[PDB]
Amino acid sequence: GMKTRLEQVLERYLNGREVAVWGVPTRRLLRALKPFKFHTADRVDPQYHYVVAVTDDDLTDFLSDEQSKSFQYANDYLTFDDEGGELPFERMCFNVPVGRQTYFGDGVVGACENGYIKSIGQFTSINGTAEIHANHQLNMTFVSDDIQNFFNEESMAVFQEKLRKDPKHPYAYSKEPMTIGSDVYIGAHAFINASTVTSIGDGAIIGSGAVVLENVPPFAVVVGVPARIKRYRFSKEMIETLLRVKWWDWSIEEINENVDALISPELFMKKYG
Amino acid sequence: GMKTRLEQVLERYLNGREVAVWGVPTRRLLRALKPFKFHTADRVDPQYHYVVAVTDDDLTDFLSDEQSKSFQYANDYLTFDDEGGELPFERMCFNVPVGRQTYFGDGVVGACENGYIKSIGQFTSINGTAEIHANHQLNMTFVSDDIQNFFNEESMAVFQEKLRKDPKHPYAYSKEPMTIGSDVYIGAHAFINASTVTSIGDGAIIGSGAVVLENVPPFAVVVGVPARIKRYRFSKEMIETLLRVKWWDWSIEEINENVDALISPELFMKKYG
Amino acid sequence: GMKTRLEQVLERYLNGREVAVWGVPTRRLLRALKPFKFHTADRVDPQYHYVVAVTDDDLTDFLSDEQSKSFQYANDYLTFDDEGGELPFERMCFNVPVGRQTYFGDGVVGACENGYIKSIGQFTSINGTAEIHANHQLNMTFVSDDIQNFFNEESMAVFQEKLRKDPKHPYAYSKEPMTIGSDVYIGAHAFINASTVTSIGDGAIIGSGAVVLENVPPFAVVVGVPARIKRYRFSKEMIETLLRVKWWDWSIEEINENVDALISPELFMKKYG
Ligand SMILES: NC[C@@H]1O[C@H](O[C@H]2[C@@H](O)[C@H](O[C@@H]3[C@@H](O)[C@H](N)C[C@H](N)[C@H]3O[C@H]3O[C@H](CN)[C@@H](O)[C@H](O)[C@H]3N)O[C@@H]2CO)[C@H](N)[C@@H](O)[C@@H]1O
Ligand SMILES: NC[C@@H]1O[C@H](O[C@H]2[C@@H](O)[C@H](O[C@@H]3[C@@H](O)[C@H](N)C[C@H](N)[C@H]3O[C@H]3O[C@H](CN)[C@@H](O)[C@H](O)[C@H]3N)O[C@@H]2CO)[C@H](N)[C@@H](O)[C@@H]1O
Ligand SMILES: NC[C@@H]1O[C@H](O[C@H]2[C@@H](O)[C@H](O[C@@H]3[C@@H](O)[C@H](N)C[C@H](N)[C@H]3O[C@H]3O[C@H](CN)[C@@H](O)[C@H](O)[C@H]3N)O[C@@H]2CO)[C@H](N)[C@@H](O)[C@@H]1O
Repeated sequence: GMKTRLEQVLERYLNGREVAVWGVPTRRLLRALKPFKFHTADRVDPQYHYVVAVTDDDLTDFLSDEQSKSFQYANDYLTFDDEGGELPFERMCFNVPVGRQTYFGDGVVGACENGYIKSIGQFTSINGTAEIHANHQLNMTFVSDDIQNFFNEESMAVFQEKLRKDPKHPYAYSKEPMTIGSDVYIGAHAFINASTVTSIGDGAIIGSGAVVLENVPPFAVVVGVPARIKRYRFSKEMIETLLRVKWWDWSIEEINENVDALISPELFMKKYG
Repeated sequence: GMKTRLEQVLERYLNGREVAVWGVPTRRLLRALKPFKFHTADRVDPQYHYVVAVTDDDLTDFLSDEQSKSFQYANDYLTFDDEGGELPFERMCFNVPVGRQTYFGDGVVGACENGYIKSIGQFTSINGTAEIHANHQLNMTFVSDDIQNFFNEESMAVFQEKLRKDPKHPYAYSKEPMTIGSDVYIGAHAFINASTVTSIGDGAIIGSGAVVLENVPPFAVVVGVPARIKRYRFSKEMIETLLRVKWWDWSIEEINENVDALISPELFMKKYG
Repeated sequence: GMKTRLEQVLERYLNGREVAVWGVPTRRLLRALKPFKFHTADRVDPQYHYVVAVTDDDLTDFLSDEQSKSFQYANDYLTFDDEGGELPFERMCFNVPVGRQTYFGDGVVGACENGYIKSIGQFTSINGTAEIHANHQLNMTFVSDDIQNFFNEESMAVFQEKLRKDPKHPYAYSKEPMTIGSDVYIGAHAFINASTVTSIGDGAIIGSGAVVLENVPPFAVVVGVPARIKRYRFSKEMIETLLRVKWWDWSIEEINENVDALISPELFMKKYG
């Protein structure tokens, strides 16, 4: 096993408090909360309770309740069914590190569990609808994957070592897990092909509906099906500066002391050129 | 707060009856039903009970039950988790008016809550899969939105007034909310860009998968990514007639007395040309 | 009524055992399990219990539990909310036969209930995100379908027989239900138009995001919006051999005795040319 998003938060911030469950629990959540005292949330006080909304619909009910004016996000509450949500600290998602202020949808965390990704960067914004799938094998008479359920030991072996010896890397085998940089935007209905992409450059923008079939260089704004660059983010000199200064690894104080360097693209250039 | 779809229906049609809950309640639903007598649905009689299916899967179970032969849609039953469903009367959806016989999916109601839309017309058919998102800011060194969580008062102010002064209207700021006309069809996997669209013309057809990036004139059938017209609905003289006669604002009696004007496009033209 | 996926499995494999419910039941599931003894799963033994995970999230919890090491898929457990999941035997899905090792998502089973499909083949792999919708009527002044809710008997009749007399087959009327062959791959965000497609050839590959608007001949690899062939699977002589040998109708013993005929495309050709 390994820790879920909620478990990681509770480790940090629960601080011996009781867990006030806001919503109908699921068996998975009840396994998580088994070591703690917990109860169906009634009257709640952040000094004594940490509130776990089960679903995002359960969260909206809580935040509409006057009782939640005192609760601070992450420190005092969290949604349980939200493994790919943003956090103010670096977290883990099935041995995939993801930085701060970084969210994604069920498709991506799904890809994380499969191991299609090695890391997601900082301040990265991925739409819920986006999907990341590998490709099936093209070298054989079949493309069905679940035919593998019918194979014995002997058929499994001969099938499983033909996949390992493949250039086009089916099922994301034989390749490095994908790497998604910081300050990336991925739009709705998008697709990144895990069998052929190894890295998405920092600050790259994927237009919505676009279908990425190969690595996107840093700051390449890409649309259309498949994905070709229509515009770059900034000048190539500005690109190479951002990759050394690494403002996304900054502290919070460094963000609020160099605000207007971030707000103005070329005001930044004077300071870190 | 403001009234949900269910609350609006119950106001109209509950008429002092008890609410028979068909399904496992959610905390959000239980907040809604708090003022009324309600119970886990067992034997139900529309003379005494109004049946609220919690989920759409709960609804199918009810409609398969022989007990539901006597219940009429809206008047006697409704799904709770169905904020974007059709209704025989004009309704509200987060201060967004939507006409009669008009449905949409979770993406659109999501856009409604954000305020990306000003109104949805009558007899409008929007696929569940469709999504409506704004664009992030392109004028800065970053595109991440949730970096805003790290800003203090002072950083928030300088960041928030640069957005207000923007031509491309990021986050749907500084622009009129979108307006969706009557008799519109939007297909599956579609996308309308809330940062750049202000109005979708009445009777416009969005082909599925199409990505609308700018206003669609009335009756423009549009496909492809992005969205360009491949065909118009009717002749331009027929277009300008429909915009004055406004058959979608008709009564029910006017629909059933002028049936074959609606069924035949050019039979309509003789009456209202 | 007709039998769901779970009911069909339980008929085959329950064998007088008790149903151990792993998760929060739904009213629909509780209707299914009404004839059997069943209980909230605690300590479970496949000799005495069949475990029904309600949701797929409930399933992952079960499979992470050490108690599930003894349970075999289908024979001893199954997800309830998974009507379009793979099975080792041919099954039914709303009078739509689907072969072995064949899965699809909520869109397709949705299309099945509508009757847009006549059969799904063997070893067919359809992404969850794929959608299958018919087209609305284009012959009239309106495209809204739910305006039909406002029609009386008389308006319904004149409206319903104009649809039956249509070349473009709106609402999948007047046409054969769609047929999906064996060994088909359909990718994410895809769309097959039920109003214009009658058959997808065996072994056809639909690239993800592609929008199929007309029949795909066997083994045509198709991408882009709309869907045009960029490559065929195998040589046209190999195509016509696979359609007679029909390896997807094989037994399991025939799969494991002719493994390397399936793994190697042209090694197959020597045996069955
Ligand atoms: N507020 C509407 C809510 O949105 C939900 O999720 C969708 C979307 O809104 C939601 O928004 C995501 C959240 O996830 C995540 N927790 C924080 C992130 N900043 C936010 O960002 C997203 O929505 C922001 C609106 N602040 C937009 O500014 C931003 O453009 C967009 N990327 O992510 C989903 C993407 O598709 C549900 N769709 C809807 O039912 C619900 O009501
Ligand atoms: N009947 C199948 C059901 O469909 C559900 O939702 C999908 C679709 O079917 C459903 O259908 C919508 C409903 O929403 C809404 N309440 C009324 C509207 N007339 C209807 O319309 C939609 O389905 C009609 C089939 N009358 C089609 O005639 C019409 O082309 C299509 N726009 O909207 C969703 C769009 O994607 C679930 N996908 C599936 O699980 C369920 O079983
Ligand atoms: N393992 C991740 C899980 O995936 C889920 O569903 C998605 C996907 O993964 C899932 O996978 C389907 C299953 O359905 C179905 N029961 C068996 C089938 N062999 C499998 O196949 C799919 O995932 C396989 C990963 N073996 C891939 O090898 C294969 O390329 C892909 N078609 O189908 C969905 C397609 O979109 C959820 N998205 C996620 O929450 C969950 O955690």
